[PDB]
Amino acid sequence: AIKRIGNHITKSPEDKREYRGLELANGIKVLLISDPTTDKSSAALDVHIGSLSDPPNIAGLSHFLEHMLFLGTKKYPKENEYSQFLSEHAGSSNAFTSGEHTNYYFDVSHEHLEGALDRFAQFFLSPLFDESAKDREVNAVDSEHEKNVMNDAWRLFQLEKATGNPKHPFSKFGTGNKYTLETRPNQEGIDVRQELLKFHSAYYSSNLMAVVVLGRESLDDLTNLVVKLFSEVENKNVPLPEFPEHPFQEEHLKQLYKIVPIKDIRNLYVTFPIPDLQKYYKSNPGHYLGHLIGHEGPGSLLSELKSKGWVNTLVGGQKEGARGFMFFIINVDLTEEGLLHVEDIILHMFQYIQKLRAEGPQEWVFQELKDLNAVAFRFKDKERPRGYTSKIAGILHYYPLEEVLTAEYLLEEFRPDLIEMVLDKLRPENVRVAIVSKSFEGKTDRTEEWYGTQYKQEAIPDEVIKKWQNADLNGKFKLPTKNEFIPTNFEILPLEKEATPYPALIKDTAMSKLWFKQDDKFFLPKANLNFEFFSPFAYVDPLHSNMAYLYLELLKDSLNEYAYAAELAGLSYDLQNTIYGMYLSVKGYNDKQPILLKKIIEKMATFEIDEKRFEIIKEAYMRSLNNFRAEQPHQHAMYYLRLLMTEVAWTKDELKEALDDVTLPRLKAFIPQLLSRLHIEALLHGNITKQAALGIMQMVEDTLIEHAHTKPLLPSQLVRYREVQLPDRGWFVYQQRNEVHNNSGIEIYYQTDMQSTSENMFLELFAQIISEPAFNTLRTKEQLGYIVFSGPRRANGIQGLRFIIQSEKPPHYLESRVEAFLITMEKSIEDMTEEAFQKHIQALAIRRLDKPKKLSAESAKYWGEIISQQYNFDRDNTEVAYLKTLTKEDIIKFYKEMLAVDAPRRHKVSVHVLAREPEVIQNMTEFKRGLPLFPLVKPH
Amino acid sequence: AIKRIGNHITKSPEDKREYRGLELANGIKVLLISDPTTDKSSAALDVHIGSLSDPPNIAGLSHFLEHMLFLGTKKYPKENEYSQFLSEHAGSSNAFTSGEHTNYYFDVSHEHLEGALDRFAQFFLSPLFDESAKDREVNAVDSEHEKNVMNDAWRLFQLEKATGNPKHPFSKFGTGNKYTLETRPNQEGIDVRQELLKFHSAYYSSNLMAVVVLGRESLDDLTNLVVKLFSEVENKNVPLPEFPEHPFQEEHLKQLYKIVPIKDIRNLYVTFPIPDLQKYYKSNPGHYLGHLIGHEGPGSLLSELKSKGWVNTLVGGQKEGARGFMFFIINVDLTEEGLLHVEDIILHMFQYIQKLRAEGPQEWVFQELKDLNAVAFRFKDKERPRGYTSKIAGILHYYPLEEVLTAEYLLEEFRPDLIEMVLDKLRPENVRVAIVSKSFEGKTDRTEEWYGTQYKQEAIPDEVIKKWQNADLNGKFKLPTKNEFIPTNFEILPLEKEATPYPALIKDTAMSKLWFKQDDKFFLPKANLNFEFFSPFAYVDPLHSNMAYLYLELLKDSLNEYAYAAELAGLSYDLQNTIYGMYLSVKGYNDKQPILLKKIIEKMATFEIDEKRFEIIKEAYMRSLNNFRAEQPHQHAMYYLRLLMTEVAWTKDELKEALDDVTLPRLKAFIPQLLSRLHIEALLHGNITKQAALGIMQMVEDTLIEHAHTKPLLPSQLVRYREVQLPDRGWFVYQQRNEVHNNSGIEIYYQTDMQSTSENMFLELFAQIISEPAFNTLRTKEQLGYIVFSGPRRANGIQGLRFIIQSEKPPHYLESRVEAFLITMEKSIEDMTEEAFQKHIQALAIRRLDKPKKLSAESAKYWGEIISQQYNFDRDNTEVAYLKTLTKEDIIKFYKEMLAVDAPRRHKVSVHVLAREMSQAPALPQPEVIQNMTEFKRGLPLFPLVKPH
Repeated sequence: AIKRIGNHITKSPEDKREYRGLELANGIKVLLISDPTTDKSSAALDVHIGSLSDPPNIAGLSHFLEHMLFLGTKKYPKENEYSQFLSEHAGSSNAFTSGEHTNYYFDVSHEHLEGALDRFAQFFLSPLFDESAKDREVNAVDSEHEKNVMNDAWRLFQLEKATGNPKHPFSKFGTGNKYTLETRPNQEGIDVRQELLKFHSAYYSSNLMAVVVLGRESLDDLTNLVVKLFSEVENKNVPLPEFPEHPFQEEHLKQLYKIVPIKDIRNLYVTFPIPDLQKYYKSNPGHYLGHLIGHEGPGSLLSELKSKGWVNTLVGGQKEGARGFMFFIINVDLTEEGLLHVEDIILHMFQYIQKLRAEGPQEWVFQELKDLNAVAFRFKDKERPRGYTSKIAGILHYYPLEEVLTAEYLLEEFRPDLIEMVLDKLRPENVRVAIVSKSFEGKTDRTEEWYGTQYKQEAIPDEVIKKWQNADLNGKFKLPTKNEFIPTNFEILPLEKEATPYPALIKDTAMSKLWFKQDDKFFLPKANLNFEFFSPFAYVDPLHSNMAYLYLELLKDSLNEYAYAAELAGLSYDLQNTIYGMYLSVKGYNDKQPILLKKIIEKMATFEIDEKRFEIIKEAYMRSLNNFRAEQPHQHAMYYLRLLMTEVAWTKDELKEALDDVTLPRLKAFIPQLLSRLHIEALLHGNITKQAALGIMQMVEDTLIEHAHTKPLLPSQLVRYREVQLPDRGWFVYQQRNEVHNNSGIEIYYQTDMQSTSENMFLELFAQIISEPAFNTLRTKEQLGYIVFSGPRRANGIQGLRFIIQSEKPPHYLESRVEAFLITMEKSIEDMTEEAFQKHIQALAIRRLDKPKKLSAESAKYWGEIISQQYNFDRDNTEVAYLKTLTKEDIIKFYKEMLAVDAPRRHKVSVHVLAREPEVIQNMTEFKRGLPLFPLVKPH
Repeated sequence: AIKRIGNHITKSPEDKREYRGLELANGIKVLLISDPTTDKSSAALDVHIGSLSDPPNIAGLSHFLEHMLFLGTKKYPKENEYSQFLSEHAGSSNAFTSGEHTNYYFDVSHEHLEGALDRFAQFFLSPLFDESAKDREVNAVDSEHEKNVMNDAWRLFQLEKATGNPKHPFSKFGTGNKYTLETRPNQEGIDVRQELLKFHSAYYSSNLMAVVVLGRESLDDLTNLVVKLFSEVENKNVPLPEFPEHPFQEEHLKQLYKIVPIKDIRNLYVTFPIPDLQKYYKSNPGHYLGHLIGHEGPGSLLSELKSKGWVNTLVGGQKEGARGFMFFIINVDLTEEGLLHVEDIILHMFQYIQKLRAEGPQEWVFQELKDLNAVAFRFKDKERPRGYTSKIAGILHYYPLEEVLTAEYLLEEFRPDLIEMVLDKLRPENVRVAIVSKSFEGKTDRTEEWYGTQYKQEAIPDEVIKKWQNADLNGKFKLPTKNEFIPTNFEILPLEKEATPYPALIKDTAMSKLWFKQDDKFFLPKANLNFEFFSPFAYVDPLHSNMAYLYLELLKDSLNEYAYAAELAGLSYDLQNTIYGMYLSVKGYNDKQPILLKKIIEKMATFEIDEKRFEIIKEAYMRSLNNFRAEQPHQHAMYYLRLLMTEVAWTKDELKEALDDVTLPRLKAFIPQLLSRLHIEALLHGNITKQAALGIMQMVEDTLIEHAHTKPLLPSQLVRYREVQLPDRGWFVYQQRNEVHNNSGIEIYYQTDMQSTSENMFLELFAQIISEPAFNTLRTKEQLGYIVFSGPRRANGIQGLRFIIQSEKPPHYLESRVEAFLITMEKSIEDMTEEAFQKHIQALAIRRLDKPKKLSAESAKYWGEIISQQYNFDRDNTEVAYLKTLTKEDIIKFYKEMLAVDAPRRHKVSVHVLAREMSQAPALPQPEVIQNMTEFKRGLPLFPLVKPH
């Protein structure tokens, strides 16, 4: 069925990838991506037969088929063979299934597309779905359900799927566990495999593909190479799975629901099933809804609710649904005092609806957000070869081949009818209410079938109905104003005399230190900024750390309602604290980061306090403190890891106790004492000059001395924390008991050495050569537990080696199998040939040598050196040049004194994180009391 | 001329030392001390021939003779044989010279009374005065005057000696330099030695001796031992040198002086030459005057002068002088407004004089302070066998044999006529004025002859004079009230079933820590108490550490006016800041330590700040911060020593700079935040029980939580500062230039080890064995300088070895000389016999083993364990048990790897202190200069701290 129809494609002229769409006569839509500049080529295939076309008795038949359609052909019937061919050419494929799609996508090393096409063609001629791949892949799907046990959003999602019409095919179960996929059909004698063959043969083989290939080959060779190759798909005219009715048919409308959550949250969830705008993608009022409903601005609803203290956060907007119907969701966070006023919150919601009803549609919002679509559509930076092709193949089904790239970022018409229409869909007739609160006890009986969440209707009384009906009024509400942060500075400045691949010290004082580099590679109008604010007062107490948290948090939170317009313009930022000081990040365009950032410095320099806001944030961090008894035991192990291996550390227990005495006058007194004398360090990167960067820095510290009279710090009180020396041979351990999880954790740590050129290679190559056999033996073969991790630990200028495994075991028993794996790797050193060595050092080589893809990525790497103050900018080529000087026999010399069991320089320490039910380590103070301390690193 | 007369002596009934006085017919006053339980016996001899009876041409002739009397006897014509015979058996003699006395004293190890005294008797028969002793001792006297150049109190002393009557023998020069000892006689052809023999023969043999022997034999055997041994002195009846005149004979009276000092001080010195009250020792009005003049009480003068902020400190009272005359001095500190209002200060002085004239004498004060000296004389602890005997032999000359122990601490009568009489003597007629300020520039022309300070007469105009006489009025002056800190608690508590030889941890909290022992040995109603207050916020920065200083300082000054009677009653204390926190000490009787200490805790818990008191203390310590550019280079070197050999250290520059921002609201806001949360560790020792100690401690910490809502500290914030590891083979050095001094300093340091039982005896034995050869060759023979010090360094639980030398040398040349001595000691390893091993470790052994001599003494040792948290109570016997286990080859192995130059364990570091403009050495390793001490220590490891015993 070799059919092709195409022409010139509107291709958003920043990309150079020339495009062409065509449709094959067996229901295969073909979009051609030609990138002769890509390192890795990619391809994607979306079948519009989704998981709504599954049989009602067997869950995840399309899910298990798109898992199983890879493995087993008449060419290659072996179990991992297709995947082993993707292990040859470095490609990491994945595929998925939705209600209206079942989608495939894959990449490849450089040009080996054909090889995967040869592995791919006999999927349509003869899919096999054999015994063993099936019986392990069902364990993979059951593990997928097992890891989605504790994700409550899928529980509530399925709760939306099941509390509609349970007869409607929307109400089916998407993934399917062990029990539904293979326990119930074969006890009913239904072969899952014959269903697979039926499903693929009738449904998949017929029609509804949407293929797209990111190839490097040409426009034409891959074209008449794959067009010709797909006539094995034969049209049978299977109809498109659509729904002519929504499952919400007034049984669950004008209804309340009360949900008991697994996580300690407070939420209210409102859903509106709404008619189709799939034909109305052109004007697309749902984008207008997402702009207007979730705006946080002058006279907005969230501004008043923060001013009323009822709402912490919200999200709302259009949720897509079936071909016929669509959804409209509202998901808000709840405070304490929202509980008596829940209905009043809903009243304010109807007030905002009436505010939109009062002023009707708006046109300058439509044209302005259209222009924002224009700007963001042009200034698309790059594209991932994975995921992008799966997305545009997702919309290749619904959109013409020239409209796939102008997907939603261009708007033709203005539809005040549709906007008023969905406002007519926002009425008390149309409301669904789902309340998320922990307090629901003994009262929510009706339990979910698959996962088990529990709810109750408690239909709305008439007082609230009539209050919903009559009260369509205005309160605070105003329409929001135009943003002011729109840039015009898009002009790339050519590189000057500062022609460096690494940021140079353009300014150093005793107050500041300023490193700078322009965008050599990426050539973007944006710029990224990193800031170190050093302070003595940071980790003096639990109290001061609490004051750092609360201060920075409520501080950033204050001008956040103003910041919504800043993030609305495309300018992101970060405020962070450290044990050493404060961290500031500024990312975005060149426009008003001086103006706005100066306004930020002036804001946090001279700042005021609300009384009850202070109490809520106080309680909130108190909540996070009480929360700290309940998290995942690997986080618990990393907490002890970074606890013991620093110089001083305040525990979360005494942090929890210390909030009994944190008063507002004490903080408010501390702040100018804090700000009186401190150090600032800054990294600047992007489309600017050096002298303008000097003027911005001069602005910033001028502002600082102007408001709070910042003085520099003494280079004897410019300190870092060291790391604990051990007596070179001991293996010490202790235990900690978990409360929540029945699994036990454990972590083993190695004091190797500073980051020298030798030790980086030693540790990286030894870790990577024990990385994949650990995956093969320990997790795959030994099946100890799902959370098994190994690897490095770079801290305080000292390398380290760490291992994270949680399971329910005796910990010394678990250590015994760890040591068994250590002996296995120990002999596997001696089992290394030259070839294993060479392929591994090539693996390490490509692991190390990889260009950045973002200014923030390389700024994060450089900043990661700056926080260690090392500046060894060409450690990459130095260490790689060193890497070729290593042998296998070298690492025995690394193994024997440092790593072996008889090793005299073995620096080994373990920590047990026991389930819910050497020498011991009783006192961490007495631990550090008679141990030496490491020296620090000479900075390059 | 052996004459003896004695009986029972009033012996202050706590002592058991049996006594006997007698006077020999050759003019020798004899006091017999019989203590058969004393470890060391001693003896002392004072001669009333002083340095005022010297010939007018040679200064310090009796001084040079009493240095030279030691060297040379007809039995032993060798130079040091007396002194070396006291170097054999641990007897440490010394002698001194005064205008009216020349005094000799020695001691002996146990039994050497006859030995040393037989070496001492020959001195009367045959002193030799040979060439070499003469020519080295004149350099010793001139170097003694040269090191006494810069002592400003002797400069002002000699300025008092010279600005009086220049005809009176008070105007002579007491010590005598090289110039007067051997430059003026030989250019006049006068033999110094024939003067010595003339002086010794004519003056000494006659009379005026006052001998005393602390012996351990009996009252009678030692008596007819020494009375047989001393008849060799034969009387010649030289009359008693007395002066019928005072030296201030209206030439320099009612006169001013403006003195330029060597140190940056501000002082005013007022002197009243007054007639003799030595005949009035029975009633002794002068002690009552010194009590009244310098009293700090309600309506007192000092209360107002502090209240005016003009006087930082003062001292006044009677100064003793010659036999004929005596002095009365007033020495006060000066502030900024004190500089303009000196005359008003004099007005305040005459106002207090008018208060004394207004109310006249007082009797209840006389009876009260007399009873205080009665009790204080009644209850005495113990004595040093050296120095005490020289003192009572000083007054054995002037008092009968039963009054030498009731010397001045018992008073018969009240003499208001004497009080009024000296009150008539204290008038503007009798005023001498000496102003000390270094701000006197271009105005003080008349330079001192010997020392070189410069002064000006600046005769007072008549307006101030007439203002001095007429203005004798009273303002807000009151007599001070009766004390309440007088104890009747004198009852020795019998020891209970809780019988410990070491203080036990009787109370432990996360708030407190309490150690306690009762007085086993001393049986005194007194008690001594030591306290550390640990705090995190003390050493965070220079700023708040300065604020802790100023706080504790102005705090202690506040309740000082109250504390004056307590310390006057016998209740002493200490407040002191540390890098960690505050240090508290409570010492005295058992009477009111809860009451007074409770009032102290309430005082420093709830304390307020005055603005101008703050300004004065702020400026004063501000002057102390740039004062540190001016001290001695060895002290400067020890500053760098404690700078570098701690974990963190703030320099004087950044400490000086940190007072630029100290406002009173920042300070007073910080202090209760500072004092919000802290820990206490405490040693209590003396006449008390355990439960009452628990109640006192409970009272204190309860009071603390009552005032400032104190909660205990976290055991993760119980920290110490560590000590820096070296790279185990390196030797680094750097230099610092002293601005003022032309001398160079140096200090060399060795990181040995922690205090293990082996290393203590290693370092003690090696330290003692290098003491005498370094003293023999480097300071004595090579004549490097006066600053030649060595010894241990126990810090941060780490032992250490240090050498402190400040001399005028190139520092690497001085290093070369040091290393030459190190090679000399290296050779002296193999030169040690077994006998020089055993006698030396026995010397160390008796050096180590000793009972304490004060309840405070052992408290300082125990507290020195407590600050190191060690508590190894029997570390001494443990170290002795190791001390018996050592060989010669042990110290070779200690030498080779740790001490030698070919050593893989070299922890050697030196520090140069340069001069103002700054015999065989091998190839030393290259050091590195230390530009940034933080970046120096950046690649240095750190020591562990000690697991506490």
